[PDB]
Amino acid sequence: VETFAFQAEIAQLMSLIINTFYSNKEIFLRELISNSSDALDKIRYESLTDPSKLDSGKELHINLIPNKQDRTLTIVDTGIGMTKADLINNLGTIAKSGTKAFMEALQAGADISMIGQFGVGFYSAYLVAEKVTVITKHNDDEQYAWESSAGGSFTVRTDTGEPMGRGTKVILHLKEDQTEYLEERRIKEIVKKHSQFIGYPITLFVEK
Ligand SMILES: O=C(c1cc(-c2nnc3ccc(Br)cn23)c(O)cc1O)N1CCc2ccccc2C1
Repeated sequence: VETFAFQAEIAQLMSLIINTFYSNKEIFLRELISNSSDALDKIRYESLTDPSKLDSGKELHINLIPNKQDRTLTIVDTGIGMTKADLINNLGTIAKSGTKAFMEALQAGADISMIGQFGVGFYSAYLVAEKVTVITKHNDDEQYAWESSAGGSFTVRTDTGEPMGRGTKVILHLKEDQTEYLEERRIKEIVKKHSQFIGYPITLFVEK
């Protein structure tokens, strides 16, 4: 297990998200679905010139999996997945300018729901989650687990859990007062409201 510090500005954004009183928390789900859709776009495009890139799984989709017992909400996609370099460096590097600009906008009166317009919507997960675990597998690399409970650091390790094939699974370990996002009706409401124009099937797994 390796431990890394977030980029300074990303650590600052995460602290703001965690400590600002903000009731409209449901935006996190829209942002995570949008990121999954982008990842799916990437593998779909690559497969147009090289169909063998889908040998790790032909189905392109997003699954939403609430678990009341574990108090987790998992967002699974079969997109392109992330390499180790993506996890440690690249996603942080792409997000730097958007992060800086978003924090400036927040100081100039913008609201947290605009986070997606700056390309850093992933961090809105911390509106509802005390910890986030991300399992990922890219065709060109091993399966990895990324994890952060904020506080300025994240970890990356090789994952020896169940093989994913290809894609990314975001596991939100929800705060005690945020269990509404494990309810079927609530999840459906949010998806219908925010994510009606996504070009891949979104399936809610109903709890037994
Ligand atoms: O595989 C993915 C992907 C990434 C994120 C995601 N978005 N922001 C972050 C921040 C940290 C972590 Br861990 C995951 N993040 C996500 O929510 C879902 C995903 O399917 N991607 C997402 C973006 C991307 C960009 C370039 C190349 C590959 C990929 C692959």
